[PDB]
Amino acid sequence: DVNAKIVFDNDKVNADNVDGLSVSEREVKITKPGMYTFSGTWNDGQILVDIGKEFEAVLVLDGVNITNTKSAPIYIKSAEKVKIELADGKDNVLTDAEFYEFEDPQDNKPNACIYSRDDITIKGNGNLTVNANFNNGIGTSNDLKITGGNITVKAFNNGLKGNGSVTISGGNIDITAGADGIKVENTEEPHKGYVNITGGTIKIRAKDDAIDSVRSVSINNADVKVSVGGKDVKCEGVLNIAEGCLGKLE
Ligand SMILES: [Ca+2]
Ligand SMILES: [Ca+2]
Ligand SMILES: [Ca+2]
Repeated sequence: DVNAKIVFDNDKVNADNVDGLSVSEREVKITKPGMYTFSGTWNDGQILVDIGKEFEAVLVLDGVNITNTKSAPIYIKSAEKVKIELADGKDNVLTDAEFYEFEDPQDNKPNACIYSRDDITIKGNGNLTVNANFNNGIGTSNDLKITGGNITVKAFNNGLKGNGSVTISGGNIDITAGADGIKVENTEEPHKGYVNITGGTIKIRAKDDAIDSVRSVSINNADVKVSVGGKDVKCEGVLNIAEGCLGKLE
């Protein structure tokens, strides 16, 4: 596995020469499994991960500020799973474009500031601010898991979108969304279509629903406070919500 360091200096990039890693004008492209540690400010770019469905990568955000004037700061085209680690004590900021440009205009992905076609896990005790101006904040077509982090999401559309599922087991999470705070869609795959919150401190301000899930919502051992225009929890399936967990944002 690779263990590479990438340092941004506004309009310069200093990267280890390693297998499968390339740097182009507005792109850092990862094609081999391993760990990739990012730091510094990048004026305009995308971290593109395309390593195959049988391989994993860790992106360590070690004090990075990435803006992308055309698209998503992080786009995972393929992976078994990508873990995004928020380094302790570091401030990370990701800012995407108001309107995405799709080089092939028949594409409509990526459609979130952090977008993945595959499982994504966010972890660590560091800080992350996601400024999502186009559509969703953190999105995946499969499973989103957050196990830690001081995470702030500002999204034009949905805050966290995990088509398969969304799991939050830790972290201090602050979501502002123009649609749903947390949204899940999958109707078919066994034991998907759920939102499972088992820890953390969560604040959701949503114009529509705080949590919009298809088959299940479970909340326990967590502090979830919401202020919404729609429902605190919208779910066609089952609700298993421990008392004293879900309340009003003051
Ligand atoms: Ca997939
Ligand atoms: Ca999965
Ligand atoms: Ca909704």
